[PDB]
Amino acid sequence: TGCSVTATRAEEWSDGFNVTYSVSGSSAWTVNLALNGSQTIQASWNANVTGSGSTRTVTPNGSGNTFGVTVMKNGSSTTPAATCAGS
Repeated sequence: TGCSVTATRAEEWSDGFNVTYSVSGSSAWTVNLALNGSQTIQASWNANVTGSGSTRTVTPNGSGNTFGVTVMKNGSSTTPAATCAGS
């Protein structure tokens, strides 16, 4: 009982990068995304993620263990942090 979410860099440009976190081990998992600096969430897919501060609750739609969102670099091309928990 322990989801294993992972992070990775998919697309990228002089404005933001499409991060692609891959979850494997369980379907009912939750990956709390945490942008860095003033970064923000421009878009997402493969999972219902939302929020309004420095983190967004991500969730699997049923078969999209791996999600992907546009990290608004906003002066930061570093990948965000993501953690998961069994619940």
